[PDB]
Amino acid sequence: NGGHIQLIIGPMFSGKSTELIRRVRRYQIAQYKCVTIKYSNDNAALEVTKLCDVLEAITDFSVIGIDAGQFFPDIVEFCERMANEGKIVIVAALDGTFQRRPFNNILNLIPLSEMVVKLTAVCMKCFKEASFSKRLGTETEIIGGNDMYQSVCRKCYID
Amino acid sequence: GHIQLIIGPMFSGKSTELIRRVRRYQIAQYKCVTIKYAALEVTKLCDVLEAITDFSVIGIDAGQFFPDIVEFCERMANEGKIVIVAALDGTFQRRPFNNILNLIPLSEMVVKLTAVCMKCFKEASFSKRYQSVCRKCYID
Amino acid sequence: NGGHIQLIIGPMFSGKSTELIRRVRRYQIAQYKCVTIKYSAALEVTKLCDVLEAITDFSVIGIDAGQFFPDIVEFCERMANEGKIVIVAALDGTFQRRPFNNILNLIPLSEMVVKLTAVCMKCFKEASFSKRLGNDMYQSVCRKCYIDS
Amino acid sequence: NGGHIQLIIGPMFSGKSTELIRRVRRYQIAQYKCVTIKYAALEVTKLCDVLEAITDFSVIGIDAGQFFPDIVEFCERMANEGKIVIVAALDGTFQRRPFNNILNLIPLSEMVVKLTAVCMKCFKEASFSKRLMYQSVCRKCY
Ligand SMILES: Cc1cn([C@H]2C[C@H](O)[C@@H](COP(=O)(O)OP(=O)(O)OP(=O)(O)O)O2)c(=O)[nH]c1=O
Ligand SMILES: [Zn+2]
Ligand SMILES: [Zn+2]
Ligand SMILES: [Zn+2]
Ligand SMILES: [Zn+2]
Repeated sequence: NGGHIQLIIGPMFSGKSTELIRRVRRYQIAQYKCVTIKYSNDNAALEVTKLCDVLEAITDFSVIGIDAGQFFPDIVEFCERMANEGKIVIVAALDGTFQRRPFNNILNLIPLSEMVVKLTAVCMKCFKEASFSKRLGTETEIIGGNDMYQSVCRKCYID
Repeated sequence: GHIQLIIGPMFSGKSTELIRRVRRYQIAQYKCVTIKYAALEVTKLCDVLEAITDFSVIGIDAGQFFPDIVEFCERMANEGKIVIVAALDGTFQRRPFNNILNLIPLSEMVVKLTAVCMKCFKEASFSKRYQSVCRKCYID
Repeated sequence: NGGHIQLIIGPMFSGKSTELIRRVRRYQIAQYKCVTIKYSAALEVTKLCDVLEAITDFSVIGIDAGQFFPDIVEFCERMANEGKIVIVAALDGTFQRRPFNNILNLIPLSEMVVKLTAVCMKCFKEASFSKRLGNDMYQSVCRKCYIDS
Repeated sequence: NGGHIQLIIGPMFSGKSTELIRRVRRYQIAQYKCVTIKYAALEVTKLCDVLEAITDFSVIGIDAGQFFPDIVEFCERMANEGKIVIVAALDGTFQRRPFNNILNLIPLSEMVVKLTAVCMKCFKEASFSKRLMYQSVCRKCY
């Protein structure tokens, strides 16, 4: 009785969500019962805030794709339960916040995942490989596109 | 410039990976353009030399259909342009193609993606006339 | 600053150390100043903050079994901020599949992260976890074989 | 008829051989009967002669496979006998010209990966090989 967990991290603008739908479409086109979840009020996928709300619903599905997984506090127990019930869990999440500090409870999922990959963005200042996200406003994050965030490399993140 | 090459059987996601790699540059204020058999529909790649002269990022989908794929991609990468190609590596008989192999010794990055077998639900790496299958299901 | 951090994780018997010396030999064969560190040819230390002064003249730093070094985090960042390339091969999870928090705190700071797989020693499929019973007391297993034992 | 083929290409000094023995060590440490071939390990020039010998092995690793003329027939025949075949070969010559049958093996391979070296001129990403000894270079330096 075994599933697995695929983990996709990376900075903003690196394409995590698109890679998520590629892996999901791989199974869905092979007649898998696929469902996708994303975090509501972000800016065919379900929009929820707590994963404990959909624990009962997706019992009949074999493929679970989750976008913006760092926002779900119960992401780890959820993925472990589904992976132990024979379901394939694919997660696209941020590894670090704007302060390059760990995001919520998303790292505790790596000792439980079968595959972990980090994608790269393009730096919007020195047009090199970006691996960090940097907010442009004055708050201390807040969700947004590129108007307030930019994907940068190591040298451009510190001034 | 350089050449990124993405191969794999049908239903493996080559086109989606193509647009991901292209969108990475496009979001960084690159002048990006895409070609299929911003968007272009052509039959011969030697015909589009004039159009994309002002572009730095070139994406090509279903590159095996272009007979001059090998000369075109190099004759674009040697002018500082980034070329990202999503193409099939093998025909229905898992036989070599006319002139898509000759592009790999010139590419800087080459990756082969996998599909899901539509018969035995395992890893798929071949195409059969359509269904994507593995080795056991291809020669059952 | 000018450097970066490459992170190689995976269970035991997945080949992390071999991949480490491959990535280093790529730079070393290009006349880079490389140095390698291991836990107590490569230096053998217990605290990484002792060799901060020593390896100042090196551009490539490879570390094996990074989970054992408590100061792994503040080390790699400092080295990466001095223009140095830092390559780490460490375990992601213990035998209880619990995090090596010192290692996990390095991922939001790393430029590259990859997880390698081993081969299951019970049902011979892909393995991503380590279990206790040297090799005669550890085994690389998959999810199904980790719980059913 | 239930095996597969893993393919490793790249220029010189990219680490293809080290990756080869890493992938083989993965299986060998899991009590697989592994054997390695170069131009327990055998050293031969034609692969079609050792078909009978390695019948009891499930994992076959080949290095510098471009030098074996019968690499394709061998890898297909061996993969169709439940054996895992891992090949590490050069993708391009010193003239950036295609290889004899290494490419004709890609439509038959289950996994294909290309590794990169470090440029020995501008210390950037290298993907090509050049002659003087030998050096791994990028596009601009070639
Ligand atoms: C950097 C950062 C972002 N956010 C927010 C902003 C983002 O919209 C959201 C998650 O962003 P993502 O959806 O991961 O970024 P993206 O979808 O635009 O990039 P891609 O699809 O290519 O992977 O989280 C925070 O809440 N805190 C932070 O520190
Ligand atoms: Zn930058
Ligand atoms: Zn099949
Ligand atoms: Zn097992
Ligand atoms: Zn160079």
